[PDB]
Amino acid sequence: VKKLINSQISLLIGKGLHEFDSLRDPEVNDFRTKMRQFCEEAAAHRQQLGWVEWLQYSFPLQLEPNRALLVNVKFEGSEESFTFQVSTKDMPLALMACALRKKATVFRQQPEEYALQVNGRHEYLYGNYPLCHFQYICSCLHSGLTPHLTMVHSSSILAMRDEQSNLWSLEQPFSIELIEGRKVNAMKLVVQAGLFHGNEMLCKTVSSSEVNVCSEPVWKQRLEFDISVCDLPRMARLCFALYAVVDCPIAWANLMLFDYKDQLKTGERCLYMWPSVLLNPAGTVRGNPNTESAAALVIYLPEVAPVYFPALEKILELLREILERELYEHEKDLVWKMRHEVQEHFPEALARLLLVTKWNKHEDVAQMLYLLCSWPELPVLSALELLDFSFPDCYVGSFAIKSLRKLTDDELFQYLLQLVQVLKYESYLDCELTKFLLGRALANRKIGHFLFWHLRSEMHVPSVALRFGLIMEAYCRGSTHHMKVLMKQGEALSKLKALNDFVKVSSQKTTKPQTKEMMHMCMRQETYMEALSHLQSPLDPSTLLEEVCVEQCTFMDSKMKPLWIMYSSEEAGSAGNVGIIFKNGDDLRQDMLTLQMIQLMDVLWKQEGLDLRMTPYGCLPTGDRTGLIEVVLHSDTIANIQLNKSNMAATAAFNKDALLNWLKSKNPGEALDRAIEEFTLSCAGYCVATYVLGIGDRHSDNIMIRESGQLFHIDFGHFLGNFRVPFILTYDFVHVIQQGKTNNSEKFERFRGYCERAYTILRRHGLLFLHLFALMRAAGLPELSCSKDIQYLKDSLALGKTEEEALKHFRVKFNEALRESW
Ligand SMILES: COC1=C/C(=N\c2nc3ccccc3nc2NS(=O)(=O)c2ccc(F)cc2)CC(OC)=C1
Repeated sequence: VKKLINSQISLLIGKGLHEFDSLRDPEVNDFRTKMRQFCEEAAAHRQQLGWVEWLQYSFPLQLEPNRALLVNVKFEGSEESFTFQVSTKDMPLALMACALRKKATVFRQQPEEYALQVNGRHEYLYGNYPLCHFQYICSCLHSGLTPHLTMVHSSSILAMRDEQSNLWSLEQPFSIELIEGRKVNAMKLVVQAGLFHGNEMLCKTVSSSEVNVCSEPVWKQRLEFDISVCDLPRMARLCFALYAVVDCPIAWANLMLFDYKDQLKTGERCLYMWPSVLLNPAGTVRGNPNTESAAALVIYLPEVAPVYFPALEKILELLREILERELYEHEKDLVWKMRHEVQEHFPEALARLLLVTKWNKHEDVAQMLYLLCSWPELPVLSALELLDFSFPDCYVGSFAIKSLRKLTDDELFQYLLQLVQVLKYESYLDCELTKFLLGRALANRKIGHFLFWHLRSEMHVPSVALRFGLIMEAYCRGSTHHMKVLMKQGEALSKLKALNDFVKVSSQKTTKPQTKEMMHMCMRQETYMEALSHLQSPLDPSTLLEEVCVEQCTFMDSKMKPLWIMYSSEEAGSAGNVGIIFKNGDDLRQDMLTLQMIQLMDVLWKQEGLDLRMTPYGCLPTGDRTGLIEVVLHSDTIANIQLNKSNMAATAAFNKDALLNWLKSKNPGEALDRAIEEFTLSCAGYCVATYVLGIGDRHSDNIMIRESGQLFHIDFGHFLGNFRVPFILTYDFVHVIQQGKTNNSEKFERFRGYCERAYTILRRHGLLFLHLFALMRAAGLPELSCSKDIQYLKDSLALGKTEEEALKHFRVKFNEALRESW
């Protein structure tokens, strides 16, 4: 059985576990055994949770960031069901009491024994919360729908739980011998090498002497650094770049000077180099796995006597306000001098102090750490800053995780993407961030779900395959059942890929009707009906994808011919009618990021009582240029609606009227006002989000409207100004906001206020976006490469200005956009 599980893990994670063994690598081996044990413990803990606690693990609550309503309720084993009138303010427990009193009378005769499942979803309603605090009840009110719930007894939830079981001494200056190489180029070669702690150089960057492009080159050269060996900080990083000149970059390579056991390295190393875009401190500290093709530098770390980094026990032994809100050498001096007073009275300025400390002076680092040990825990916002690559010190990292542990699961979920990217910055395999993410992922199945996908979607990237592979393994060891659930997802994805490859070939040889029919026959094969049906959605583990409706599946006409897959579920009723789009050929990372930031905006807006009626739909890369999009049904593109076809409801005298005619036909009589309001609010949200994020190439083909009137965006190929984007007001949106009237400053100006509120709220959290994007610089998203991309956010949010000036500035941009409206 152990063999079976091992083989399933290899299939799931996209790397055979034998590849870990073949490395004959102590660190890998220690991570696997340590992490296996940690994960296994978490599962044992889990197998004995109370039933409500188990629910908490498996179906975490979906909550929003008097008035009456109708609800339908039924019990697990029977078809019979009752419709109740309840108040949005009622607890689930009250509703459950009605359900039982109804059962008792019909069936001729304890609420706390039950949870309420949402029909045909992995979603539950429990806790002391009024019904409308639950996302699902709230959603039902806006969409108009009746909530349909099922009474699930504790012995049934427990039956589910059961089925799911498993030193200071050395004053001589640091130096290395550069022996030889083996590589390809056109001219002379030079090796440049610098020592880094994060971004900062610990001293100047020394060079080789020009040697001809010959060989297989040979140097055998001491390179002596302008720094003492005793001063090398724990996280010292030695970086190499090899290039050509008579500037032509060839390759780069980095390593930590101390191994994972705190021991300084000696003697000879062979460094398999990574091909170039000279010095790359933020690049990984593990060699290029393609040893056959990779250029290889061989160096020699000289024996300085085994020597270890001193224990913390040995470390611990060894106008200020006016600036503190980039700083000159003297200003830096006042900060270091007043470090205790910073700890005592400004513990939130920890990062500014950490940047000013001299990381190339062992004494100063001792004192800095000493303060860090007694430092009070910081708010999450501050912790998110300390995870930036500027803070490579693992006591700082340890501190930041410590300050992060107080994240809620919802918060942790909100930032999961960024924390995963920060994994790429880590100097070693076993680290606090890994243990933290794995622990929280095993304590919450939703977190586990997305941690897995964020990792799985990057397995094709050699610089991260080993790390990400090992983490997924560890997870699997901690949840066997969930491993099987994920395989099912991976089997579905694998089928879609073959199906999509067919569609691409077929679409070049035949007419769309014929390709569609052939897609359908292919889908109707047993292997395909089996693989594509009865899974959890990778977009949302609480969405069940039951029976694929082949007849409604199809594909779109865009280059990659993405697949449109429809699903249905008897047990979920209408709500189990859901769509996913499969796309293979495009990078979805950028779209995922943009959608997460828009969803964050919506969370922040709603926290100040502003609901802009946003559509935060799923988008999830799953593999190499592969991922999924959640279909928002009952929507169409502006372009399609503006085709202004005859013989339809929406037929207008003037094209400017098409959009509003369409809304009218989907919203008869009195419902039109609300649709127009829905459209106005969402328009404001998306105009602000696109403006702040620098999303250009917005046009009628990538903007969609729902039948409710809500407006949303698809296909973000470009953000942060990369193809300074103006604020955008389109005439046809303006026409709709103005209820079809030429002049309507009452409606238009309400709209302006929506934008202004939405924008001013985001500025108050500007720092949160800045820290989040800072962390994403680790993703290697092509439009999120350097500082000038972050600057785009500094400028769009005008964080330098007071709220008076920023609102003045925003007002001009807005007015400028209105003038551009014809
Ligand atoms: C999110 O909900 C929907 C998405 C839909 N399509 C697409 N969503 C995307 C979201 C993010 C990134 C790319 C998306 N592409 C969608 N469709 S598409 O690939 O055919 C397309 C690509 C480029 C375009 F300008 C327009 C559509 C369609 C739809 O109903 C028709 C609902």
